[PDB]
Amino acid sequence: MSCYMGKYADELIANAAYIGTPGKGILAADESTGTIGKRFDSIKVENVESNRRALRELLFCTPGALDYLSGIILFEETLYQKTASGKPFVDVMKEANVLPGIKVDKGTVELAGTNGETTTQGLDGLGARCAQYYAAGARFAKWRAVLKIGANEPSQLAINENANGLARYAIICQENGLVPIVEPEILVDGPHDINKCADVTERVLAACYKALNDHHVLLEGTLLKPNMVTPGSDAKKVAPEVVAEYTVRALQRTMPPAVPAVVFLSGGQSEEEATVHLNAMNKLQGKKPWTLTFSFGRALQQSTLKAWAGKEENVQKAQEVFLIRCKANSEATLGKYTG
Amino acid sequence: MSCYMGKYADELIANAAYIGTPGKGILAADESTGTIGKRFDSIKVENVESNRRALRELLFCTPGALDYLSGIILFEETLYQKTASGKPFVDVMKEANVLPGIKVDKGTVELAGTNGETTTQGLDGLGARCAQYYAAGARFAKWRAVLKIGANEPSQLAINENANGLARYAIICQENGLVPIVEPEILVDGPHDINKCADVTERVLAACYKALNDHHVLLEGTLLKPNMVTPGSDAKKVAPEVVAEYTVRALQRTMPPAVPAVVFLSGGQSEEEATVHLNAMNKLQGKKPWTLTFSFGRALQQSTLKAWAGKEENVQKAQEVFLIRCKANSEATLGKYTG
Amino acid sequence: MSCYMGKYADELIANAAYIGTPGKGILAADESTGTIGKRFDSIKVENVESNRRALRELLFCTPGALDYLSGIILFEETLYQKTASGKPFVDVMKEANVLPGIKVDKGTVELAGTNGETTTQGLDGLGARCAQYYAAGARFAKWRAVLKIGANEPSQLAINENANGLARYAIICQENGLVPIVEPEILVDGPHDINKCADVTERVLAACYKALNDHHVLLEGTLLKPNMVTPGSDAKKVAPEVVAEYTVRALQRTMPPAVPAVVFLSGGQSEEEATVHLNAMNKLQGKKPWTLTFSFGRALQQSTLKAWAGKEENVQKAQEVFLIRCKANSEATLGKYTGG
Amino acid sequence: MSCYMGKYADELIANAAYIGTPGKGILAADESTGTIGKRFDSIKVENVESNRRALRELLFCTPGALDYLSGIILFEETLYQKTASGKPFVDVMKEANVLPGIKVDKGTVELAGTNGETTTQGLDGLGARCAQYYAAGARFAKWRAVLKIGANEPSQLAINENANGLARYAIICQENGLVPIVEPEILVDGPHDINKCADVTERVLAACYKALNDHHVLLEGTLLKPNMVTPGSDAKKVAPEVVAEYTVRALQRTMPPAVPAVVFLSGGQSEEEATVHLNAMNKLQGKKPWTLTFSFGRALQQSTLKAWAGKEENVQKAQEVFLIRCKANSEATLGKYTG
Repeated sequence: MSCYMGKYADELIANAAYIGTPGKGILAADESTGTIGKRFDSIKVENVESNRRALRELLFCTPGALDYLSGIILFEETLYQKTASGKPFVDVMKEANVLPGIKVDKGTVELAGTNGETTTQGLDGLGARCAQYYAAGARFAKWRAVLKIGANEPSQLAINENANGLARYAIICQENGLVPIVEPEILVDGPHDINKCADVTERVLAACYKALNDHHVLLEGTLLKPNMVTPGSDAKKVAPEVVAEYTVRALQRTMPPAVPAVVFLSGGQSEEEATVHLNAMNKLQGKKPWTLTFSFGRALQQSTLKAWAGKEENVQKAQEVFLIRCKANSEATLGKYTG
Repeated sequence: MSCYMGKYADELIANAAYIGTPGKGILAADESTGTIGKRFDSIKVENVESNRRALRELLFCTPGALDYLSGIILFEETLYQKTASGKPFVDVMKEANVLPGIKVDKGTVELAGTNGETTTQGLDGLGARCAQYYAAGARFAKWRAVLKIGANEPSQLAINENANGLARYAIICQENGLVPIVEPEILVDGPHDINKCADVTERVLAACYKALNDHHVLLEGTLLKPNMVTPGSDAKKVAPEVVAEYTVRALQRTMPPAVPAVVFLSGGQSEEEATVHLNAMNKLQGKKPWTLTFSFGRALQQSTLKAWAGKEENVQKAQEVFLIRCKANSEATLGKYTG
Repeated sequence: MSCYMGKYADELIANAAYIGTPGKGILAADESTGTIGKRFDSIKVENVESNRRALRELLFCTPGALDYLSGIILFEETLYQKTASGKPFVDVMKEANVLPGIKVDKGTVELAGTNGETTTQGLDGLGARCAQYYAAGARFAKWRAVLKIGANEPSQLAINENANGLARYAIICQENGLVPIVEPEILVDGPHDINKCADVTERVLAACYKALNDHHVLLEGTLLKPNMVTPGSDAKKVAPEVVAEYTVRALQRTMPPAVPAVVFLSGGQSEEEATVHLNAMNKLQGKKPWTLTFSFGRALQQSTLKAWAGKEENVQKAQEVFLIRCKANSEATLGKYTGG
Repeated sequence: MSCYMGKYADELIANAAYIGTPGKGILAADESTGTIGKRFDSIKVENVESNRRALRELLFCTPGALDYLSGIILFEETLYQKTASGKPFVDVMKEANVLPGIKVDKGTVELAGTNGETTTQGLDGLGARCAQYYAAGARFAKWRAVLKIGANEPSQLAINENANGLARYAIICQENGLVPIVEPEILVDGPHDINKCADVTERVLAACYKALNDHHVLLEGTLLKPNMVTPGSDAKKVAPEVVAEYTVRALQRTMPPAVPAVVFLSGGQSEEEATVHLNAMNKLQGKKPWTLTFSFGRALQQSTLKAWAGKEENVQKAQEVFLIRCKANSEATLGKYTG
């Protein structure tokens, strides 16, 4: 009943540690075919593989953006793709000491007997898939569990299924050489206030680290990708300083210091809100024995996508916009962002 | 948080009870292609679809055998197969008021960090597969969890994973019209005695019904397929009467009376050992608020297969052999078998 | 990781089963000083030990009443008390093949951080106290856990604390020779309907039998004292047959057949309501691998206490009233009560 | 389902932090009559109230020793006792900014069905007692759960009973104004090696902090009193540096940074071994977001009792002996002890 000490142990610890290099974060480019569909429909562009490969090439080969990124999450298609000039995307990455990552979950399905709660699909054959993704150069993975806040939600059943789902996924990843990003996402939907989301977050995160210990996960080779602690979509916002204090407090109360880094998700926050919130947290005095950095998708890309508008002429101005967003957030991980 | 109250509730209840009509039990003819290949390799028979179809038609079309059977468990291939004369196998059964059943699990994989313990795969896409199997005429399902007895085994982790795996499976079945057979098999391997197996069985069965309650399963539309309580592989055997008492007691201590029937598994027991034990239990004096019947594979087929030897000439004698085992076990469900 | 196989195993099984003898039930006469002080003030009777002893002798010595009782639950004071002529109360019972029982919990206290939910106190020194009551002639015990039905109640914390409290209590009884009555009472307070109390009852019973298994309790030497499944205090009542079918269904889905008997609590039901409900349950078609009998307190004694009014002259007709209620409930356990 | 938000919250937080002031630790002088009778039996001293009151005044009134102490754990008798000159012991402490603490558990009893495992008594009336101790000047509490390491131990039953006992005790303390010290002691008894104690310690600590979250405890107003991670009593010892690394690793993997301090128990370790280990841990490279300090009984007192031998003439040389142990351990918490 020891935690994972298998052949990948040292590498899992090293690579997890690297993801938490201060000043670096994670680019989430692991959108589905469906999700990038609406990302392309806002820029009035058709969802063809050529246009997806183009956007990925556009991001990954922005001059200098890979100074600010420790890892990039890929959809499986992209893991095997190349630049226009025939260079594998993973080779571009390995040369800039960026780690490639892969989404391995299979989305959500409703839990029988609940009021719209979800469990997450994917454990079937997960070990075989993970060994194949490592052979292709991936070094960390991502799995997304979803929980909702309501009258009786999250239910006890919801919390156990997602916590033990995540722990089961994490230990299979580690056995096949991938650092598992543990993502317990609590949706902002609803009229609750920041205190109710503080409690739900704390209960859920405590449920997850118990499960990880129950399943013998080596915490020093893991990462955590949590929501920030915020009021509901339908409640009045609060100052960014308040969000920071509630969020770092939930983390202090639940997350073992052995876990090297938190890589926040932004939800539906504006590009600036996310960067501001992340800065305010690294400015707080208090115990923070883990890196507080980003894993942004929409929150890094949306302005770049608009400047590009699917045109080749616009590559130059979109890449500068993306390079600025990478510097802003890298400064936010250091407490040095100023608006 | 009530238990399943959906559209299939009444049919699940009637079909579950019907499986327990006295004098009838279940034929497990649900070996996979891999599995049936090593049965065929023992009688030097080719493992091609035409031989698999012939074996199953020989069984299902034994004159009179379906008087003694309430259900038959099929592999997905066989569910869609026909008699030589063009009759779908499900039509053969439905005409003899036999319920067709379908195996829905995808085998076992080792649990990371344990000493050779297993979890069972299959939940990914299970609901769709079940809805498809219902339309093809199946009315109950089977999922097999495996637990072993050792120094520190079954572990607490193994017990929760297999018990919540069964409950997660059971409720998905009920939403799609299949009566779930809950099968927690404790392997006989080892030098332990009958009391160590009595303890482990009681612990495991208690874990499973607690899980089923947590997941809101409708117990009146379910069934149980437990091991009998027996000494280990490597220990001296005990009289069939002792096996009977320990087994009925374990059930008395754990299984709610709302569950209509038990369909015992035979493990590696001889054809006769299985029948004797099943008879000894139905003769035992004591509270038995559930039918004690069979769900046998090897213990109905092994001699029929050896007699057939894959030839069309041997069909008639092999069918006589098969009908003998179906009558004997039907008597054992009534306490009227006499050797 | 065997269930209880200690020296008292055979006796616990014999005595647990005996409680479920058909036609017999349990008189709950285990009111505290405080509690009996609050029915004594309703009949204008001073609450001093000699009046408590007089009431208990009136009950226990009703001619013929112990034909209908397999056990009687006592408060600790009464365990050591005697009839006026000097015969110990336990000896009165032992002569009538009645088993004396003892309340062993120390009441409820609020659960920190919940919304008015409770746990039950009593585990400290329980083993010694039970060993002492056994030598004093007790053969079964009683411990009461309480749960409420509200917006978010019963909570997961409440369910876990009361279920494991009951289980830890149960195994201590068995080690010291007492048959444990497991009583998880779900209060009727509130506007919920009968379906909401079916769900909570099924959830709570499943929790208790899992906890009981975790703690290695010998189920054949235990008993269950559950609420009947009913609509809420503030909701419309339904026909007694409905209460019966819902209640017997909840049990079917959760209570193992090894437990020999159910000894229902009446809560705030009228004396008649309790007997009607208990009769309707034993008439039902269905699987019932356990005795469905009573453990009634207020529901056996309310009219007897009024008839007495604390007077020596009224003892005769008070004992006649109590024998009628013992007869009615004894019929109800057989499906043969016919009104009145 | 918020954690403790009552009137005592700010005070509980301030004092728990105070317990971890650098350079200070806790003197455990909470021996019972029975226990101190076994210390006195060795130095041939009569076990009567005036000799107990004398030993405690000898400790609490050593010139300079309260510079090295943030708190002192008392037996109930001593909470109400006075100096020879009539000054309450609580007043002596309050004047030197030392916090009085009180033991609130009622010892252990065996758990039925285990092989000599224990649960801990004390919850009955705990709230009333804790409120009386507060008005008497106590500000933190102590409860000792015990776990042993064997073939099948610690058991799942043992771990749940002791983890929930501590959490149940923890929240009652906070409601009545006492900082709860959570003490899950894993006994050193046996031939196990240091890795088996690392595994058992990690499992146990994980259960307690989940139990603590279940019961809504305010972690920032608690303390932890864990065993150090060591081989078993009956096994060959390892270097003090090794004990340090295994011990700090066990905590990093389980203890949330919201808890302000660790107050180590010494077990049966010699006075010098305890000080060496504690110094070695504060020298270690690594994340330590919590004070690593002491809560020592025998390991501060044993040589002082021997010098005293229960005589009034010997007070001066014994107090010198006690002051040396208080400075070594005070230096050990700061990495400065040098022999």
